[PDB]
Amino acid sequence: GEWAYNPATGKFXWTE
Repeated sequence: GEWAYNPATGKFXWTE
């Protein structure tokens, strides 16, 4: 629950 970013897809998500 931190709002992480995945620079391989360009989308935000969690650490789940």
